[PDB]
Amino acid sequence: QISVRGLAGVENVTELKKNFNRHLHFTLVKDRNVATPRDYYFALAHTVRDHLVGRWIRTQQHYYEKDPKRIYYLSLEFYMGRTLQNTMVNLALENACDEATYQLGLDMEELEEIEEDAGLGNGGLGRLAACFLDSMATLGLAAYGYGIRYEFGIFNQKICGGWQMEEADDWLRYGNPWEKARPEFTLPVHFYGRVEHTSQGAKWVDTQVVLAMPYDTPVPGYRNNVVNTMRLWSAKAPNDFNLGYIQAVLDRNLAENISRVLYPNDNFFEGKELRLKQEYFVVAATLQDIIRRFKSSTNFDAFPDKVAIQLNDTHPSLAIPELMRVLVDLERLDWDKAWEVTVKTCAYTNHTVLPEALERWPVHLLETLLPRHLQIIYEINQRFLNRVAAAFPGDVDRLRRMSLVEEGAVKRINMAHLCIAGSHAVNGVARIHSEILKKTIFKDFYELEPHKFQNKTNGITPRRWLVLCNPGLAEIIAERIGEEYISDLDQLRKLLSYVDDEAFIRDVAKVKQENKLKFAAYLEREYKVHINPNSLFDVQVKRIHEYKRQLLNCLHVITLYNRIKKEPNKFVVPRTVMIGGKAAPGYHMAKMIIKLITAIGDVVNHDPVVGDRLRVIFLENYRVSLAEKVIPAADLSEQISTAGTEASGTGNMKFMLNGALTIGTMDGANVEMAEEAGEENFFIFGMRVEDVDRLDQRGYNAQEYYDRIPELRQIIEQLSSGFFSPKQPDLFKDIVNMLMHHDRFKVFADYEEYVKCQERVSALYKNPREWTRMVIRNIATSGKFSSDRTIAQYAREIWGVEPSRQRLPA
Amino acid sequence: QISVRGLAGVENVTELKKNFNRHLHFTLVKDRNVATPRDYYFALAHTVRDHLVGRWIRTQQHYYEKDPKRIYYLSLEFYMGRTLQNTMVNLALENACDEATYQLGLDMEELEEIEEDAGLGNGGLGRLAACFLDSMATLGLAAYGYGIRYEFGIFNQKICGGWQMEEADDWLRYGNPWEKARPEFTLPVHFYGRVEHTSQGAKWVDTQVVLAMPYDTPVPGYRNNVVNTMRLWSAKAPNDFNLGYIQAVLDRNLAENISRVLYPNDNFFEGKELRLKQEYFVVAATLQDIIRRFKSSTNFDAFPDKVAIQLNDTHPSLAIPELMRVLVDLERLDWDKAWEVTVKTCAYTNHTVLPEALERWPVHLLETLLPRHLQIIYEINQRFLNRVAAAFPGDVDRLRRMSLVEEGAVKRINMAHLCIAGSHAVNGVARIHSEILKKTIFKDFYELEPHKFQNKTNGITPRRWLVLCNPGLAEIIAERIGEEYISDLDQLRKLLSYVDDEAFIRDVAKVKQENKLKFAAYLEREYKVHINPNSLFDVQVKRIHEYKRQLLNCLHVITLYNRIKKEPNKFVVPRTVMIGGKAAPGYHMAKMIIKLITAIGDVVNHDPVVGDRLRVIFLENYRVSLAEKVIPAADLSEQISTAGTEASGTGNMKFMLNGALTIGTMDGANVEMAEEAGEENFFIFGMRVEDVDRLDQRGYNAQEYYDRIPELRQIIEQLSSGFFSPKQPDLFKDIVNMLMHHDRFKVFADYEEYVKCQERVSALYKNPREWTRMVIRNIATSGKFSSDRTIAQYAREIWGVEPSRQRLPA
Ligand SMILES: O=c1[nH]cnc2c1ncn2[C@@H]1O[C@@H](COP(=O)(O)O)[C@@H](O)[C@H]1O
Ligand SMILES: O=c1[nH]cnc2c1ncn2[C@@H]1O[C@@H](COP(=O)(O)O)[C@@H](O)[C@H]1O
Ligand SMILES: N[C@@H]1[C@@H](O)[C@H](O)[C@@H](CO)O[C@H]1c1nnc(-c2ccccc2)[nH]1
Ligand SMILES: N[C@@H]1[C@@H](O)[C@H](O)[C@@H](CO)O[C@H]1c1nnc(-c2ccccc2)[nH]1
Ligand SMILES: *Cc1c(COP(=O)(O)O)cnc(C)c1O
Ligand SMILES: *Cc1c(COP(=O)(O)O)cnc(C)c1O
Repeated sequence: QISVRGLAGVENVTELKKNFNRHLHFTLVKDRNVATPRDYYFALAHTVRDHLVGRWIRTQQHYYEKDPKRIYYLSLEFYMGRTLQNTMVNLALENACDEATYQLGLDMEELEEIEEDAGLGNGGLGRLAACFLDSMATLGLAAYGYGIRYEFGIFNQKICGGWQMEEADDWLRYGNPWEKARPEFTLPVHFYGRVEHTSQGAKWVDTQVVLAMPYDTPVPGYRNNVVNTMRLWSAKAPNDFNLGYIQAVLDRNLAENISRVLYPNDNFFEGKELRLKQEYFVVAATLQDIIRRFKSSTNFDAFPDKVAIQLNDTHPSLAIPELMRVLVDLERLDWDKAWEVTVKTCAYTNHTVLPEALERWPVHLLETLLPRHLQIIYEINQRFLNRVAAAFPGDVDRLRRMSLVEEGAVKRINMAHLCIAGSHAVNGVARIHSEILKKTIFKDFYELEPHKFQNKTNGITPRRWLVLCNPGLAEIIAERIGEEYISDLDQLRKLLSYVDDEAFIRDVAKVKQENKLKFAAYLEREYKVHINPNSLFDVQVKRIHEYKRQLLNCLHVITLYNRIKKEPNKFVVPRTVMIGGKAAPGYHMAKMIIKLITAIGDVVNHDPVVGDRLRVIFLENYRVSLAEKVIPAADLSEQISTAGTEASGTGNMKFMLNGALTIGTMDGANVEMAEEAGEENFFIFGMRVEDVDRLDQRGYNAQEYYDRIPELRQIIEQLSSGFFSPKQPDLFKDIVNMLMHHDRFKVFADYEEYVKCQERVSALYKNPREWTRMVIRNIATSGKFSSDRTIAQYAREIWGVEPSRQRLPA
Repeated sequence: QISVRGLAGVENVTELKKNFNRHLHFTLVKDRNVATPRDYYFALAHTVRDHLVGRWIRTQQHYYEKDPKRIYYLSLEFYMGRTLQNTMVNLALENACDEATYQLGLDMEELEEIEEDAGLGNGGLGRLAACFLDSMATLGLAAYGYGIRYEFGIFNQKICGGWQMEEADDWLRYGNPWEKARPEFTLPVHFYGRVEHTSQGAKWVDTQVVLAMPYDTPVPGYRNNVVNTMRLWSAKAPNDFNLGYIQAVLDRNLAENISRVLYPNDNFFEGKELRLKQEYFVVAATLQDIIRRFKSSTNFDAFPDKVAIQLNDTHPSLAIPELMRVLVDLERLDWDKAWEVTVKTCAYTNHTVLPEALERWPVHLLETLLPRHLQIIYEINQRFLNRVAAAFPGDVDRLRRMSLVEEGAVKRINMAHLCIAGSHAVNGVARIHSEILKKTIFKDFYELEPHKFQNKTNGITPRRWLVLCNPGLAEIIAERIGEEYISDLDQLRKLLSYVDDEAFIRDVAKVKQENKLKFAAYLEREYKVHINPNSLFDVQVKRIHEYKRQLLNCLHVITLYNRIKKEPNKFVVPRTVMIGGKAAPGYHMAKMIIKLITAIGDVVNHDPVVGDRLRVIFLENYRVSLAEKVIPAADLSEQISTAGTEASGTGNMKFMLNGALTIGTMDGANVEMAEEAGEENFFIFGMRVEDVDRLDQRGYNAQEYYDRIPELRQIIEQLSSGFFSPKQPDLFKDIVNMLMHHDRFKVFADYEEYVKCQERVSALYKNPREWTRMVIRNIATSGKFSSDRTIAQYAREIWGVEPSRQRLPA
């Protein structure tokens, strides 16, 4: 149908149809008369997978021969989403497969919907890893994603009576055709035990063994025939484990629990033993694999020339003392050599400054679980503090602040301090965030080792987040400027010379309207709710957090409602306000916010006087595949975190790419986005970082805002008095109390400026031509936020490898 | 190479080679330069499996169209062994695959050895089910095996210091290419709850739901293009199960434990809740499946015309009250109609008279777990006892004896009594056993309903147990009489006219010697032990049990040793005495017997004076694939159970088929075997059933035998004094004490006759021509013990279906 989806040659279509039927018969053991759409999806998935494996074998082969430097991306999360369409896009098979399935009387688009998301992530951090893998493959880097194959990913969210209920994401129920189990590369991982010191050095003994079995998933690059590997480890008990009999067999589950379930906390630290086991598990198995692959190139001087290990936050920070343990205890290098190798090999990306997200493991946990690693951590700390003392003699407070070990009732290890000490590069994820690291939480570390600290602003892959999710927009862009932009997104700047072209303005707006029609229809089919598609689509989708200020959005929504009730017969630009996202299961306040959102919806959506002028919709089970549907449909993107709290954000970039205007604070990557588009093409409001600091210095008094703003007072009175919860008048007392007395994120401080800025948005939406011209200016300057740019910067400035756009042979 | 292995056409070989490489590349994602033998096995297994699926789809299709009566074989055990070679044999692919693998530079025989046994059984009962499935498919019956897909089968046995250690049989580690998961046919199974009685009848409510997910394995018939299904259920938790969060997800294991592990007790009852859950699980899921398939033919009069359910012992006895529950509570038939249907549908095979093996479930278990089934069982009991009272008025003892509910401190349900009451046919498994059922344990039931009671003597499949495991013997037989005997084993009688043919005598003996060379070599390679292959191979392989009297064998072995030490320079026919088998993990006495066997070995095998005249070898990890190796190698088969205790035996039949002579008691199917071969061609010794009874009446005094037999006294003194355990002088005090004071199986009563009979065996072995002529007379009359004969009898006399040897189209 459309250009960017590739050729549909007669032979290629013929061969796909043939292989579809071969898989249906032989692989699935089905005849055509009993096959369900699920069977057809699987038959298609197996036929597409066949086109990967030649390239996969050939790529891994090539890396063995050429022996390039190898990048290992360690993360506890990889939020991959669906693989089928992305694989088709990257192999130029999408039109051929659509044609092939069409001739068999099947609609590929409905088969795509049957695929389960691989939800092995919480949100931004996990998705960044997935986007990074795609960019690494697209840029020809010999890169490996290493993580955990969780049996259960991020929970599926049901709304019941307006409350979040969680249910297990049993994503492997029907099988995963994309993965290949590799039981032959199973590795032992050790826990507990104790340390003996011999004359031959320290020796970790009497350990519990858990086996790590790898599963490999292909990661195809964009049209370059490169297929990299994501290797995910699964926990398996050894066969002599616990070996009355029956119970011993049943107790194998205790070991296999390690890989059972993703911890569902976004931007929050829960210090549980099972979590620490997960972190060591992925680190230990991965490093053995790294070292084994390295020894097929006993001299570790060249280790950092052949190996880069990137730590995705502190979650795999134990790679540092683990690498030391292997090099010192097993390989018998001296400490200083091993440390040189370790630092030159490792690099740390920080993703948050919120103190409740920082990993600080109690020493008693580490002492019990990983006694040798704790010894090595103490030794690292001592030698590090000796360098600090020598650089800053007499500054004993600095020594206390910089220590890897923090004192208190509970002694803890600060894993961020470990990462900084044991890495040659430390980077934040947007310019303002990287600056905040140097000025606040890591100021001491910056003063000692200024050279370590870098910025690598985040990005998103334009394959998934444009070509895949918004083909109509990709096509009209490709009509004017060609297809090269898909792997060189800076080329979107050429769209600035179409900002006054009437045809392009019309096409940009037509695609947006088509996406909105399609999403409005999707809402009606799957969740029985009617949406006016002529309304402005005001969307805030992201995990539910106090710092992300879905509550601020809620306050605007109730303001628009109160204004309509005040002057019912005045014109107002209609809006569909959509808010979606998961709350962590134990985050009480986040769960209350969801309940408030749906409670507002219950009042607003059923008021006859409102009509279709204002709808509030809670989008259930926000996940990667729902982001692919709703982001192309959005007009207004809500990026309204308190300044200084959102490290980067990446949802923000997805919306910019897909023709939505942004209302947001000068936080995270919003600052760079506005800078790229021009501030005049962005709805910027609220406190800057500097204003938040000033307000902290004198003290944040929310009562002041409540006293001075009648419109705000009315809302707080409505919440308190039971206007939004008639049967439970005091249901939201915790929310009010927090907003008045304990609001860390200063919701009221930004209320007035937010509502005024929202008025300017509405004014511009009344003039479609100028709205769409502003949209074009956004889309055209979104090139910087390609993860290809991000990865090229990692490669050149941290890993020391040159990226490449050149094709492997097919 | 050999005829019975089929044709190796040029095109057929070419196509297998092509598909081997296709699977290696696409399915396994391996190049030739990194493939291990395991990869090659898997590539072959996938290529052979491809030849099944057309026939599989076509067979299930055919049964949908023709709608024959369907046989459901319910068992908790299916001891399948390896599938690869059996599949090749039954599809006539063995020579083509051997040629195809040869041309790729691979030895098929070493690839076969990589396949794991499917060890979802303990011994005889589980193997009978596997043999039955093969025969059902070979005879064109529309038959389904229904069981549990245990993650862990019968434990792997290691010997450590002469003691059995158990380790988990992780048979699915590397994947099972033979199975097809069918998550789409997942069914709910209910547990716990309580019963409400409404006006609309009884209602089972507040239940815990466990999901049953089926996995299908093909069961190919012998060269008839019929492929039946074995459907095995796996336990899965529902996604709202337990739904703080993490723990709820981790607790999904509590439900999935149901299918985790096979209970490893042979011929013994352990009344554990997990076992009862397994029994209900397989019954509940299976019956829903039966009923669903039936409703695609609301009138249940025709149910028994379309459905036969065979109960493999009492293990799936809950099928009876479950079928009632569905028909009465859900389908709303009246009780008497439902009962008619149930009885006409169900049939029960008894497999043991040992009282410790009989399932007697405590009422408190059933009351908690299956409260509705207990109500139905009481109702069944009441109406049954009303029939007994009316037939035998005033016989109140009979009422007490026949009750399904037995009184005592603990009230129990006698599940055998339930099966008899709720089945139209009850059969034993060998003629003497079926007679014992009518004269002793079920005498009362026989008097009430004589028509129910039948015999169906066991059999073994000659595909696995001759063609597959002993190709050389199959070939020389096929040279003289053709190949038709493989599916019509009675044709082996034609071999009686070659009993005086010098060429055939020589070939029969040559094959035996070749099998012995091959097995002696196997022993040396895999377990570093040297065996004289000119010696007589005296083998006892079967589960370790007191009733099977491995101890009697031990006493003979020590007798031969003591005789050699007494007269060292006298000639003795050399023997390799091989004993193998697993002890149930909690069966202390069985574990001691293993230790005695290895202890005897330690003394005997290291005595210079003995030389290679006597070796005692404990065969480790006796399983189906080891039976395939050792049984063809055997000269003497030891079937030495106390008369009346071995229901049938099936090892006995395997040895008869493969050219071994039998030394045994008149027990189980030995009686019919001797009757077929002639008593003169069988080494029969010991008490008959009648003699055991007489000895019980007056009382078994073991001291009498110890006092009268000096040779026996010496052995008991050697055991007691520490001759066989020098470092632990009293190690075997429990064995001695049992033999002298508490021997239920009368080992000493048969000692004298056993040793004399063993002398006659040795005498005959000195004359090879006459040994081999006796062997021919055994092989030639082993036809009755084909499971094809057994299944044809089930089909005609119980199920009411006609078997067929005719081919489906290819
Ligand atoms: O000894 C060898 N000969 C040829 N290729 C090899 C050898 N060892 C590794 N390779 C290649 O590199 C491997 C990639 O997987 P890795 O061992 O995880 O790096 C294989 O898939 C081969 O393509
Ligand atoms: O509606 C139908 N049309 C055609 N074939 C059917 C239909 N329902 C069942 N079958 C056949 O019978 C089935 C055998 O599996 P079953 O449903 O477990 O008996 C399928 O594999 C089909 O071959
Ligand atoms: N909030 C930031 C986002 O601003 C950022 O865009 C994303 C990727 O850098 O990382 C997110 C992130 N930071 N910490 C986590 C985190 C911490 C602990 C567990 C799970 C996720 N995620
Ligand atoms: N001992 C008999 C054998 O004599 C018989 O050959 C076999 C098949 O009928 O069944 C065996 C058997 N009987 N009961 C069991 C059993 C009972 C409980 C659990 C597992 C197996 N197995
Ligand atoms: C991109 C993405 C996120 C991150 O969004 P932010 O607005 O940066 O928090 C979270 N969840 C999903 C499913 C995503 O695709
Ligand atoms: C046939 C068989 C049995 C049953 O043997 P008996 O001598 O009848 O107890 C037990 N185990 C295996 C592995 C078998 O193949």
